[PDB]
Amino acid sequence: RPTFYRQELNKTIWEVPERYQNLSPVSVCAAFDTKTGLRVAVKKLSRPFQSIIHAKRTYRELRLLKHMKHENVIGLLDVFTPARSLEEFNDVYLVTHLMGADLNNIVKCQKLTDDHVQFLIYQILRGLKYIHSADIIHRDLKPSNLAVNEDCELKILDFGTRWYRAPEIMLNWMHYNQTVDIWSVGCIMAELLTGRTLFPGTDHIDQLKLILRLVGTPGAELLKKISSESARNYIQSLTQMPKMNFANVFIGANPLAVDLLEKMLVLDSDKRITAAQALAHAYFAQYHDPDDEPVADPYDQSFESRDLLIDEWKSLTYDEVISFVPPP
Ligand SMILES: O=C(NCCO)c1ccc2c(c1)C(=O)c1ccc(Nc3cc(NC(=O)c4cccs4)c(F)cc3F)cc1CC2
Ligand SMILES: CCCCCCCCO[C@@H]1O[C@H](CO)[C@@H](O)[C@H](O)[C@H]1O
Ligand SMILES: CCCCCCCCO[C@@H]1O[C@H](CO)[C@@H](O)[C@H](O)[C@H]1O
Repeated sequence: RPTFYRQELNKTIWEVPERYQNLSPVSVCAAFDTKTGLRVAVKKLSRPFQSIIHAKRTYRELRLLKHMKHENVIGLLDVFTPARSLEEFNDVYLVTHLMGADLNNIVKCQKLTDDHVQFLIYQILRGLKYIHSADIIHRDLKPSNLAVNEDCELKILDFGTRWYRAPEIMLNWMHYNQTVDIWSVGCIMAELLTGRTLFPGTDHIDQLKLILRLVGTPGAELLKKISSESARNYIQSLTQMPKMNFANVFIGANPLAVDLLEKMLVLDSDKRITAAQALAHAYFAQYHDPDDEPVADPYDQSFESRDLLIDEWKSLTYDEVISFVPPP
């Protein structure tokens, strides 16, 4: 059992093992793991077991992180608690690789080279194939959720502000496809290529307005998957927007880029390219290796439909902390 030491950070006492030094806020903190020589990120959970909803989300997060073992997905390096028993088990800390920046801090409103864009988006997609294969969707993919290196190695965070969001999430559709994350990728890719936000809506309705201007009004196939006739009649009522030509916004882009984007930013989520399909697109020829794009082991999400007592969630979480084996 390690020896801990306490300290004030983010307006609260953090008790962590000796090995982790130089905690600096980023609630998350950067640190240096002196035992393994890694810069790491330490997340202290916000009141993990005050309520049943808190306790389940604590458990969800730990279950997800213990499962993910992929180079482009944030994985778990340690999980600890200063408590010596379940009885006094009240705090949870999760440790991961510290990447250093996010895709915002990187791009910095500048335009990236096409090669650089390929490598970044390929990594995103490679990571999404993995997580999608475990039947997990991100739901909120965006630049500040993509942690990146000085070397540009990328890892996705917080899987399972409204600029990268699929139009159906925004409209409370409720039966999401994994291609909601593909919409977000399209938004990210286009921003990397031009230096600007593709859809910088001022609010909810302006966002949907800017989308429709680019992608045009919903088609006939799409309309017949919409139940509400009032929703339908409002739509067919609007000015009839043709889909825009993807060249005009992306002038001088690799035409393979424009092709992939056309396949990603399709209103109809059923008609969007999937992560695995996108990896095999020609835009990625220089990075694509079909035998190094792995899928996940199947992930038991049977706890999601359970309604249990707070002490049950808290105990399940305690068990997973106690069974944790650091990776190699
Ligand atoms: O080094 C940095 N700042 C120093 C000041 O310049 C820095 C700046 C930005 C970023 C990181 C590091 C960085 O590497 C980083 C690392 C982890 C992180 N979030 C984070 C997220 C999670 N959990 C999750 O992502 C998931 C929960 C559920 C499924 S995934 C976690 F368990 C621990 C974490 F630390 C956010 C970030 C944010 C991006
Ligand atoms: C003005 C914006 C119109 C948005 C139309 C988005 C259509 C989203 O696509 C819909 O996604 C649903 C699940 O999310 C699927 O069940 C539907 O089959 C699919 O058509
Ligand atoms: C800017 C106004 C756009 C409104 C479009 C709303 C239509 C989405 O309505 C969605 O239709 C689905 C399939 O019929 C239903 O299952 C969902 O409950 C509903 O959210």
